[PDB]
Amino acid sequence: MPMTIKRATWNNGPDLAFDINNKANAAIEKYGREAVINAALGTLLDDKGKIIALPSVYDRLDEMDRSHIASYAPIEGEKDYRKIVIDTLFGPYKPEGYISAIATPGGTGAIRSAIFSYLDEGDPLICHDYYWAPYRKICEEFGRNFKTFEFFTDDFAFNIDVYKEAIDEGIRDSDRIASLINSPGNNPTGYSLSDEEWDEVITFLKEKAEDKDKKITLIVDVAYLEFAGDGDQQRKFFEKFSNLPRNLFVVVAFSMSKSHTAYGLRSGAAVGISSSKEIIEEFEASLAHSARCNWSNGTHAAQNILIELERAENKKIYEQELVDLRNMLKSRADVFVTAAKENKLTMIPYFGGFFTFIPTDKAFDIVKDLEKENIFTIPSAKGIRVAICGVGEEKIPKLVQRLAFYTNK
Amino acid sequence: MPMTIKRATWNNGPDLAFDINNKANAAIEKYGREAVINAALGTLLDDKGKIIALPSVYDRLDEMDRSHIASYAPIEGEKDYRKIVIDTLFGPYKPEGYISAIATPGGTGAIRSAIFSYLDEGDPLICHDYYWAPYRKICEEFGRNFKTFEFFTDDFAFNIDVYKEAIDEGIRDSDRIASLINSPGNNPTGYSLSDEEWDEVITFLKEKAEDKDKKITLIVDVAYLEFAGDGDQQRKFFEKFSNLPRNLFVVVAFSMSKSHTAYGLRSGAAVGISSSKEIIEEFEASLAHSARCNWSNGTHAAQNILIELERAENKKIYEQELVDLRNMLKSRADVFVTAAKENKLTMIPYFGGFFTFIPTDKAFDIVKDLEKENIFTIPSAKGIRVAICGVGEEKIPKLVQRLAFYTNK
Ligand SMILES: Cc1ncc(COP(=O)(O)O)c(C=O)c1O
Ligand SMILES: Cc1ncc(COP(=O)(O)O)c(C=O)c1O
Repeated sequence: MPMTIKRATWNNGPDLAFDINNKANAAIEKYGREAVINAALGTLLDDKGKIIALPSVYDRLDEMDRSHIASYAPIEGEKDYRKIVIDTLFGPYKPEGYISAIATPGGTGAIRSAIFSYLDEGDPLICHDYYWAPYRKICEEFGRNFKTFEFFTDDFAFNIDVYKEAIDEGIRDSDRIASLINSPGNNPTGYSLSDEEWDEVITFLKEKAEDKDKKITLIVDVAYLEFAGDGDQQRKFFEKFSNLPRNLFVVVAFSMSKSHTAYGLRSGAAVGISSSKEIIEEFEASLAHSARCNWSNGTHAAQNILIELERAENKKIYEQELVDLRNMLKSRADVFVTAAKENKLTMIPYFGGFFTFIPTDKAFDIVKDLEKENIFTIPSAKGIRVAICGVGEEKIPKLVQRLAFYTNK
Repeated sequence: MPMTIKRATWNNGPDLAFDINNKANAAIEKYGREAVINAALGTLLDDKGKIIALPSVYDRLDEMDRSHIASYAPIEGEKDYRKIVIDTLFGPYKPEGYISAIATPGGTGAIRSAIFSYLDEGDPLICHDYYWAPYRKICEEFGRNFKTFEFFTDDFAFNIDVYKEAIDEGIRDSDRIASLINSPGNNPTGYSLSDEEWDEVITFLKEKAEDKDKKITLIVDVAYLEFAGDGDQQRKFFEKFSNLPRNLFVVVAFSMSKSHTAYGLRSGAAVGISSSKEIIEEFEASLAHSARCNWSNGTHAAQNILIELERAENKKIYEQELVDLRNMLKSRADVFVTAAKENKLTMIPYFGGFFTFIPTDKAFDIVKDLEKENIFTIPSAKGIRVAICGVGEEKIPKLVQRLAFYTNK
């Protein structure tokens, strides 16, 4: 006779990714660093396995007034933090409309809030075939309806055809639906929708919004934004959210976790776009309440970091440290993609993000075999996720070789 | 037609504390520090009106390795953080049975989680007449039923009689209920239930728990624990939670916000107490699923701060600093109570907390006059809340005299 309510009763299951990383660390503890290829979890590590913490982020925290760490942030976050999020996130491609950013605990807080506020119980969140688990978990936490569509065509492009069928089905069922896209730099695939795949996406939603009884919410998860190109090309798609119908709402989920190596500081934002002023003020009012009821207010130090980072002398230093980081990951991926070509290993085309993905049918058998050799990766029904963000350049050719051996027999 | 759902739409007006607080700052701007008595918000300020950030707390953050700040915290919180929460919170008074702690974004995190997991939709949260507003807000967010009972008797002791009839009413309309008690150091009143008053409560809920069709959850908000006695006497009541029937669960909402002057770091915990091992594991599973969906994980630096504060050499310094902070606060309450007596001002007996409370029915009218004299406090239907944590000893007499005059004329 459970004490918890049904919606809050969870029949466990082991934390798989938690288990794998435990094994990886144990292996490092037994065999030593260079013997292990630790590619489980999604955190940027230097070639020596140490977690990267950008000096141009943490030098600010060291320098910061005690009071800017101690005091409460406002419910919605610092007035300047809100403004800098919008400036930073969209760069030179801010969409035309009413835009507001409210602070959240990382990107997670933003995603949760969208799903809570813009979907009712029966209503569906339509998501891609390969996805970050918490999306489903959030739906299930709040009794919203998680629903997947096949991500890729046979050629590994956006399966826009099947995307349409799944949206059509959503609108056939509910007068309110939501569509979640995790791009650019999709976890787990590494895929990014092309600027022209985004065109096809937003043109179709505008079509479906014609029926003004329908309300549609697009949730874009951009956590990996700064890791999907030179910082400009991957922001270009934002312009396509300009002047959308009133019943087509966009919520971007911003996070400092990845872009600022500030995972443990839990600082992101939900950013809403609307061609209506009352819709956005309603966005603000709804999430202000949720913030007050769930976390109260964000990590103040982190918001102030982002503010101090927008200062000219600091902005410059951060820009280079980012470019350097951005590059380290990219050439790691370029070794990977080049090796995969040599070793005839089929992989979802890499466009950005912390991971490369190998589609397979024996995903759990293959990790089993690899773990015997001290190579650690994450399996799933779809295939193997490889945390390229954790493995230095030299260990990658071995990784791809042993990966292809087990995947192709 | 709103974009947000019925539950997420908030036709809600002005933020009252916010506004009062802006007014105070604008006044300080116009007339200057000494001319103004800013007794609005619950933050420990020194005699100069500036926030208090305990060196023993923030030195640890200063000396901490970046990796401990930057990296993700485990869902539940660091293994040692969870343990050290339980030890620190209960002191020598740890109740018997199974106990688990789960990191939350401040105390707010712990409270909402309890309300989500242990009340369903029709279900009542029975809370005292004078309450911190977000309790009601959370119920409304999640569709739980907020329900009040008259806190005090005419002599200003816990209204055990009315409390009983309120709980009786819950257990008559629903198979599942919850009691919320913010003690010791109740915001707004400053009241603490005595040990025998707690006895009267647990003994009564034990009687209700005899009906094994009914499930009851006691939520205790102990944010101001360290500011409600000499450290020891105020914790004694925790022993009353030992060996409670399977169907009487207890969630204690712990916070570093006040005790560690760490509000903007957002770090608390939800600590559960049960005689059943599976009730606890069920609790662990539920709050971990909630954490994953709502905030992903806690502010890692803050958890490590608590761990590092546990080192004997790092502990001595912190206690001696907490004693002063606690003693600076109490002697402010002494000056208040001494003045209130001599100015003939009826006030709810103060036992601990950040606020002293003047009961009155003209509270909104009184604070109009008071603001004209640069005296800022928070009005409610019940009276005036004086944030004694904000104002310095030497100003209290004036604040009390002028408070008495408008309350008594
Ligand atoms: C797609 C995606 N969104 C969000 C997050 C996490 O965001 P945050 O740490 O800011 O809560 C991650 C997890 O690493 C992710 O892969
Ligand atoms: C009764 C009570 N509980 C909880 C809190 C806040 O806890 P936290 O800031 O850690 O979320 C406060 C608000 O200041 C409070 O007065």
